[PDB]
Amino acid sequence: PLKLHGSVLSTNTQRVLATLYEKEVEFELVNVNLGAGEHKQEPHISLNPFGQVPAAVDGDLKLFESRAISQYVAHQYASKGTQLGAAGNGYATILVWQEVESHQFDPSASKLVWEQVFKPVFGLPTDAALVAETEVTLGKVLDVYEARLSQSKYLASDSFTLADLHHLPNIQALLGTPSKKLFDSRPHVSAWVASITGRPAWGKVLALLP
Amino acid sequence: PLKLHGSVLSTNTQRVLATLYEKEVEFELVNVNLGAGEHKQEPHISLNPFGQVPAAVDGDLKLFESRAISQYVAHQYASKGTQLGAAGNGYATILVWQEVESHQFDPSASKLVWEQVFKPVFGLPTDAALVAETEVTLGKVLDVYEARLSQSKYLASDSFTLADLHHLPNIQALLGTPSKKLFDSRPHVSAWVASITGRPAWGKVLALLP
Ligand SMILES: N[C@@H](CCC(=O)N[C@@H](CS)C(=O)NCC(=O)O)C(=O)O
Ligand SMILES: N[C@@H](CCC(=O)N[C@@H](CS)C(=O)NCC(=O)O)C(=O)O
Ligand SMILES: [Mg+2]
Ligand SMILES: [Mg+2]
Repeated sequence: PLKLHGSVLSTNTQRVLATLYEKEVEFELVNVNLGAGEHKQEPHISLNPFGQVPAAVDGDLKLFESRAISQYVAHQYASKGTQLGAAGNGYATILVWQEVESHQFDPSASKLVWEQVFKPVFGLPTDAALVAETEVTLGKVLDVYEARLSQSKYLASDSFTLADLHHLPNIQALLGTPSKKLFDSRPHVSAWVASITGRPAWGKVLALLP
Repeated sequence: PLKLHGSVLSTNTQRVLATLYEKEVEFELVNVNLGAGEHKQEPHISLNPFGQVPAAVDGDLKLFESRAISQYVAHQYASKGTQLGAAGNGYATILVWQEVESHQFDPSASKLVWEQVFKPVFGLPTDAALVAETEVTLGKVLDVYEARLSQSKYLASDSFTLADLHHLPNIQALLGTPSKKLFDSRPHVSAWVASITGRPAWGKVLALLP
């Protein structure tokens, strides 16, 4: 089986878990104790040299960066499970919205999740000033999404693709925060969020969040 | 021909130009006047709804995000020009180092380029403190690169790939700044920078910069 080295409470690990479940790929989770700094020790730093989770080993291949592992699973196991790709030249528009997720959505979203979800469990107060200004940026991104999702059922096409999937971990995390209002207030975004978070493969990830 | 809507002074536009020249794809530049704010006007905001450059139109396909356009060009025109992919499972490691470029390198490299190259052009001041701090961050990234490039001639394989190519615009821009020392002091990184910036396709990009 594919071996996924990370943590169930890591959003970036969650991203890969989602793909693995969509693609029905056999795998085992190898736990990395983040509090203990294992992600900064050996062997984990031999699998991800930046000292981050997740990494993965599949046969003779070792991989890191969640979106790379995700895309690798979706290609390598394409014939199994959910079809996360598109026909013909549709792949190009999946690339576009994958890169929107990486470069437009994620910087703001991740920061919001750090400030509101992770920092509190470590006893650190949320930087509300940073949250406010970061929500401005994210609202502007989601206004673009609201327009897109008025024309297309999902971001890259009228079907669920990896472009949508890569959004799941931070969108889920934000639903548990006052940033949920950014999603609720945009009616196509809201329904799209309901659609992606309601998927069975994502429910399997959520099962793993105590 | 492919229409590339952007500016040669834009690093993200340069990233696409590099792939277009490597792949020997006929294209025409459609200049977008950033100083006049055309990237925030129609029709450009119908091509890139985030009001950024570049965007591209290839026949009936419209695309934005430089790395999406770039990877589209490399796949769609794979048989032409330089081979930017790898055989077998090698694609997976290309994805890894593409994502490293997007998530590990680009944030601090882009910030250094903004502070030292773009602000001076404008009427904004170079924040020396933030430059120092951000050089610490980039230096640590490039320490990982040095280790990688000690084992592999290029980042994803022993051959030039899109993972390398996507670094060109910000690396070139930093060579014209004192951040050049971060590359000069790391010998495998230095030779790799020499190897990629010395390519004919990159020279064709630089030829467009007055
Ligand atoms: N861009 C990477 C980021 C991975 C990442 O930041 N993971 C977090 C856990 S969610 C981590 O390991 N943080 C520890 C650190 O940065 O030192 C990916 O997508 O895999
Ligand atoms: N992630 C995007 C970034 C594009 C980008 O930021 N372009 C700059 C010029 S290099 C821009 O258009 N700036 C105007 C703005 O952000 O308002 C890409 O790779 O294409
Ligand atoms: Mg509607
Ligand atoms: Mg050596």
